[PDB]
Amino acid sequence: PQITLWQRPLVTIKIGGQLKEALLDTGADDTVLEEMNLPGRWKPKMIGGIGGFIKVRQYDQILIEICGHKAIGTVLVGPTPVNIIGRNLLTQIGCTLNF
Amino acid sequence: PQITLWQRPLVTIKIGGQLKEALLDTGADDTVLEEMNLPGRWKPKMIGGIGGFIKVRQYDQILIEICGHKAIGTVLVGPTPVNIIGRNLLTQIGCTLNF
Ligand SMILES: CC(C)CN(C[C@@H](O)[C@H](Cc1cc(F)cc(F)c1)NC(=O)O[C@H]1[C@H]2CO[C@H]3OC[C@@H]1[C@H]3C2)S(=O)(=O)c1ccc2nc(NC(C)C)oc2c1
Repeated sequence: PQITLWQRPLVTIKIGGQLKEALLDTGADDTVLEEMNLPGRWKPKMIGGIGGFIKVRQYDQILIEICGHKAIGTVLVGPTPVNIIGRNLLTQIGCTLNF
Repeated sequence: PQITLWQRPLVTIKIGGQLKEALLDTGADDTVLEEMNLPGRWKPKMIGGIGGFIKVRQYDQILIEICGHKAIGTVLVGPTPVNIIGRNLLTQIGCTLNF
């Protein structure tokens, strides 16, 4: 699809057998999801944003369906206020900005 | 232009007579710039993001040139780690996501 930006660019994702909404976020390098149950091993990480830093769990080679498109990559899980799809996954679904 | 997302979507802006780089950020509702000298009245505001909240100065009807396109709107100035162009200005320059 083409998505205009009059409203937040929210999409449906499926990850770890669960359905969620997430924000298509060109300002995010990495993908950050709110606390959820994901299987397997993970590595501690801290990431920074507008108000300071959070500790996240890093999960690698995680399958995610983003608006009907499949991608595999790194997902960070932790206290983000909103689920964020970052450029690591936006590049895999062929997402571009146009003006 | 069309912009792919293999690198951060940085653009040149001109604001308050000054040249800066800023991130085209679909995950940002509002436009947040690092401390800079802007003329005129402003209103205190606090905004939230991944790591907590910052206090910003809100400036209204501010002219900004974003990659050659002119827009007028609200700009928040404060301790953001990076200059962010949010949807309030992305809608004015006709910016869309496509996949
Ligand atoms: C500051 C930006 C450069 C990076 N951020 C992405 C930005 O799009 C971020 C996404 C976001 C986070 C959040 F907690 C709540 C939201 F509603 C929206 N937006 C953001 O700070 O915007 C703030 C401000 C903008 O106006 C309004 O719209 C949303 C609120 C609010 C104030 S980030 O902090 O969430 C972020 C996300 C993914 C990242 N991956 C990394 N990876 C490496 C570099 C560590 O860093 C990340 C940093």
